Formats: sequence, structure tokens, C-alpha cells
Amino acid sequence: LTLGNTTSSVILTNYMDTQYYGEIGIGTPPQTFKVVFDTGSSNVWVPSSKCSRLYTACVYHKLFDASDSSSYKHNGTELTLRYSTGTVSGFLSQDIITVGGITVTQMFGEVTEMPALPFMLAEFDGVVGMGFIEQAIGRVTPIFDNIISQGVLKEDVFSFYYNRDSSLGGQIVLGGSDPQHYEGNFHYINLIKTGVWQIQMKGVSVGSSTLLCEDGCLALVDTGASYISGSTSSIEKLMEALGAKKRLFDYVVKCNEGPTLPDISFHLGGKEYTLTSADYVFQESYSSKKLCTLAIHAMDIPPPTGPTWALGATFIRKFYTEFDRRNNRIGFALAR
Ligand SMILES: CC(C)CC(CC(C)C)NC(=O)[C@@H]1CNC[C@H](N2CC(=O)N(c3ccccc3Cl)CC2(C)C)C1
Ligand SMILES: *[C@@H]1O[C@H](CO)[C@@H](O)[C@H](O)[C@H]1NC(C)=O
Repeated sequence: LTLGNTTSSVILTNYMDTQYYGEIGIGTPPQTFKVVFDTGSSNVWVPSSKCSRLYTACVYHKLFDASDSSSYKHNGTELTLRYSTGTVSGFLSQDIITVGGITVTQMFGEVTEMPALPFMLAEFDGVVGMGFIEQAIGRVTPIFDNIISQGVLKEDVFSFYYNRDSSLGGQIVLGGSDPQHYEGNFHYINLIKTGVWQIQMKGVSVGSSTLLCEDGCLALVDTGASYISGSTSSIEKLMEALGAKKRLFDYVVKCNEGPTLPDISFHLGGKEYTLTSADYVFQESYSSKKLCTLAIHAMDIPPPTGPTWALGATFIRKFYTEFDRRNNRIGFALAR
């Protein structure tokens, strides 16, 4: 592990409080793409120009064209990323990727098959996994690992900051953290094991009456997830306590009832991380004649990683998050 002095930052744009993306450039000359940085995965991919135009999502996004890059390096082995909410498929390619000022040769997948649902709903073009190589599909070295191999980063860590206003939309600091966006001290929790940004969660409290995860649970700290999620079983009890009713994909409460929802706390490493209704309710109205969505979904992640809760933007918006790769821990601090 070689440590330099360079720390870099990627300015993120906030889309509806659900999607936080930044720009990266691939090839020579650079072909820019909008991508989300997902600690819940380890691969990098952008839509390919070789993607059949019958995939409308490809018609509605920036396509990487290898024929215009002089740095491109062919490989072609097939690749399929099966995410929780959808799947993408294509092949592996190599070229120079610029991110936050750093130029690194990277193996990424050129997606040639990306379904309308959910990708048509995607503001971003691709994804940059910030997970360990252990979670990488196709055994492809993660872009951060490669950057660390350059020995330019001052620290073997990166931090995320998600702003509330959908000003700066968000900010990722590679090689450290930005004290401008957090106050108080960082409080760390150790990873259940290296290879996954998952930590032990001692318990989830809702208001004063209910207590979920009383025997412990797993908490994946997911920068690529918009909401906070728990096993269907957990969310049912949780939502029961909130008085919310379940629709096809999310939960909602009559907007007038929104402001009076109880607090929800997540016990992590001996520190109570609390959210208020304003933290998880999309309060777009106060009338009883309208339904307000909750930023908490139900999602059952399969073993070996699941069952587990997922702490996404809903959580990260309030708590500045630092991902420490050298000490295999995650640190939280109050965002500002
Ligand atoms: C469950 C984990 C541990 C593994 C799994 C897959 C693995 C092969 C990495 N990881 C994930 O699924 C990722 C977990 N973190 C979130 C991530 N998002 C899913 C999603 O719904 N996205 C999205 C957001 C808004 C609009 C449209 C879309 Cl597509 C984008 C990404 C892919 C970043 C998938
Ligand atoms: C793709 O890269 C792998 C190494 O990661 C290599 O073994 C393989 O031959 C490459 N694909 C080809 C045939 O270009």
C-alpha cells in the first residue's frame, strides 16, 4: 500500500433525492457519462454503442463508442450484472477512465442489453461500483483498487456526502473526507468481513413502542441505494407502526399524517443514528387528500449477503459517510 498526498473530489448532482451522479470520461478523446457511485457493487459499466436500438433505454442515454477511442483495448468476454432491481448485460472492454481528475486504465463493461424498466427511469448513464473486488462480477478489478495502485491517494479511503436540496448536489472525496460537510467526530463500526461494505446493526427502534432487529441484523451501507430497506418481514412491522399502507412498490401515508410520524433510530457500533419524519417522508403536501411516499422500501437481499437492511441516500443525506478500506471499517458523522 503506497500512500501519496493527493485527495480528489467528484461533484455529484442530486436528482429527485433518489439518484446522485457525477461525470467520468472514457477513452481518447474523452466520452463523458453520468454515473452513480455504488458501494453496493464493484463493477463499472456504461451503455455501449453496440446496444441494439430496440432497447429504448439505450436510445435515451450516452453510448460509449470504441471506434472513436484511440486508447481502447478489446477483450470481449461476456458480462451480466444482476442487481436487486434489474439486470444489465454486455461484454468487457478496457480504456482510460478519468474521474475527479484521476486518470486510470479500467476494465469496464459495455452494456448491450439494458431493459426499459428500470433504466428508462435512470437519469444516469452508468454505474461505478465502489465495492471490494470480492463482490465484482467477472473477477474485474474495481476502479478504486486501481487508483490505490497508483499510490497517489493520501488515504486508502473515500467519503460520500449527499445534500438535501435536490448548491452542491453531493460530493465524493477520494483519498479522504471533507470536514466542510460534517461536524462532530466520526464514529466507526467494523465490517462483518472485508469484501463487503456491510456492518453489524445492534437494533432498530421506531418511536417508543416497537423494536425491530432485537437480536441483531446486518446493515449494508449502500451509496447506490436511494432508500433505506429491510427484509419484507421487517418493513411490514416497521410500516405497521408508522400507519403507512403498502402500494405496489413503496409505502405511503396521507400527507397530513406525515409530520407526526415517530423517529426511527439505527443502533450502529454503540451510537444512536436517528431520523425524523422529515428525514424519510417526501413531504410534498400537508393535505389529507394526497399520499406522501416514504423513503423506506422492502427488499430481500439473498445470502450470503442477505437477509440485510440497506442504508442508502435517505440515511447518508443525514450522516456523512467515510469508507475505510485500510482498516475495514465505516465511519459516520453528522452531515451539514
Ligand atoms: C444486493 C447486493 C449485495 C448485490 C447487488 C448486485 C451485485 C452483482 C453487486 N447489488 C445491487 O443490486 C446494487 C446495490 N446498490 C444499489 C444499486 N442500484 C440499484 C438501482 O436500483 N439503481 C437504480 C437507481 C435509480 C434508477 C434506476 C436504477 Cl437501475 C442503480 C444501482 C445499480 C446503482 C444496485
Ligand atoms: C480479458 O482479460 C483477461 C484478464 O483479465 C484475459 O485473460 C482475457 O484473455 C481477455 N480477453 C481477451 C481474450 O482479449
